[PDB]
Amino acid sequence: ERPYACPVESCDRRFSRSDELTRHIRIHTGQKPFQCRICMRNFSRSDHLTTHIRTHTGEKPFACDICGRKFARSDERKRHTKIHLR
DNA sequence: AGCGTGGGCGT
DNA sequence: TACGCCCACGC
Ligand SMILES: [K+]
Ligand SMILES: [Zn+2]
Ligand SMILES: [Zn+2]
Ligand SMILES: [Zn+2]
Repeated sequence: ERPYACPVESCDRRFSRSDELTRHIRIHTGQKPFQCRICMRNFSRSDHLTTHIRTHTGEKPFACDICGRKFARSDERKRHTKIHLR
């Protein structure tokens, strides 16, 4: 089911999509292709660079349906919304 | 809370 | 392959 395997001796993880294996390899090579223009920190993934930049800009696109409180990431809002339960 | 970052996936 | 979502986990 998951043909693409990690060729690293220490690792044993396997994947179903080659591009996921290609991504995974960066853990071992330590490559971080995506750099924040603001603080020069490097990141392994472009999507994580995007949410990181919001720490600098204060951009918060995700608002709680119940109280309107805003968050930088969707999963932050998700974690928050549940507090309005009983 | 604030956020790094891998997992799985659709496109 | 890249891009960028949700999703989850970790501190
Ligand atoms: K291996
Ligand atoms: Zn590996
Ligand atoms: Zn930065
Ligand atoms: Zn709320």
